[PDB]
Amino acid sequence: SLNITGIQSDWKVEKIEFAKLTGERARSAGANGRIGVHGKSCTVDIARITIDGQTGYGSSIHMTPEWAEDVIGRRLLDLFDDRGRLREAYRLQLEYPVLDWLGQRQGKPVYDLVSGAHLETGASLVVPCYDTSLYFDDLHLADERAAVALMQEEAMQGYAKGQRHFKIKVGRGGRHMPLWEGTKRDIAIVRGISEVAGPAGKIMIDANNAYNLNLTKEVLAALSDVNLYWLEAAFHEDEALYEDLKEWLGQRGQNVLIADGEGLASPHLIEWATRGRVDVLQYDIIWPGFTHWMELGEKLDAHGLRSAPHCYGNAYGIYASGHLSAAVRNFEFVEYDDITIEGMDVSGYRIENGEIHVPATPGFGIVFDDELVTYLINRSGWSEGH
Ligand SMILES: [Mg+2]
Repeated sequence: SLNITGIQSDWKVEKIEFAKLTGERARSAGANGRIGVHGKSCTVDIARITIDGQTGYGSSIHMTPEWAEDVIGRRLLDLFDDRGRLREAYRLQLEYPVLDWLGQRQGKPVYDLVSGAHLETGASLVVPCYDTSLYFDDLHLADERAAVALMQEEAMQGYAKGQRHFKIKVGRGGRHMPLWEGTKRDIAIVRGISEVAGPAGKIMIDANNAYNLNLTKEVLAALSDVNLYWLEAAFHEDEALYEDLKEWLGQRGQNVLIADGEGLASPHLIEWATRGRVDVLQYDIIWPGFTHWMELGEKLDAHGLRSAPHCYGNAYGIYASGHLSAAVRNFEFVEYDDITIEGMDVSGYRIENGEIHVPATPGFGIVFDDELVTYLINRSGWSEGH
């Protein structure tokens, strides 16, 4: 985990500032199984923390000025418990700015701070990613073949920018199209993208809970000849239904992993996973967060389970996920959305051959525009301390 031996006890939180950054994704995202068009506009809530005269930047949620006021003057060491873990009370609000800060101060990327590695460092961090942007962008098209063509073109847009693996939204028949037609269209689209991605491209499908078990089996059977890497959120997680699905997949010799964990998850999901009903856990990279994921990842690794942190709606989480991978053995993929946030320079990262290359620069390797953030803090955000 985190090594905090070189943190001096005199280093205190001097200032906390907050602002909302805005940008856009490269291509507008349509509906998914459960809700309507997501659009192009993106935001990231950011805090800038100052400790011992140095700044760190990162995602911050659930923080008010009044909360922050109470943290000004506290010693950085006191934010950690006896184990070198950031205390629960500070995680959502400050883990990212604090981790970035530690990286800036020590001149190390976060991945080196959290790997717990013993062997000499220096090797570049290269992490598998997948293109998560394949929404229901075809709904304005009545013709199934036209729809497949459009979705193939979207996959090819990602492919030209280095993407090799793709997560395809399915569930069109749950809400937005008639049940049977939408399910037929899901299948055709998945086939179409498979053809684009080729033999080494991993394909995932995400129903946003719009299926039931029999719809799921109908789709999986139809896609027998297609290699599917995982099935995500087929329906709200249920141990009995997944036990059934797993047995069914086994009898068929169909190798598809079951992935779940986003949103308001069952409190028993991990238990179900340890019993073999779910293979890949997808708690979000912002909530419950990075520190939580370090601990969770250790537990999942211990059970031979896989980690694939959810990230959507927050560009910052992409880069966080990349660093988290160094602390988790069975880390699957960074969930990638192509986003440009104003004031948030992520050019140190690049995508090539289905992997994100994480830079070895300090902290999270993201360079914020200090002056723009200051403007946003003052206009619409807030500041505590000095
Ligand atoms: Mg779920």
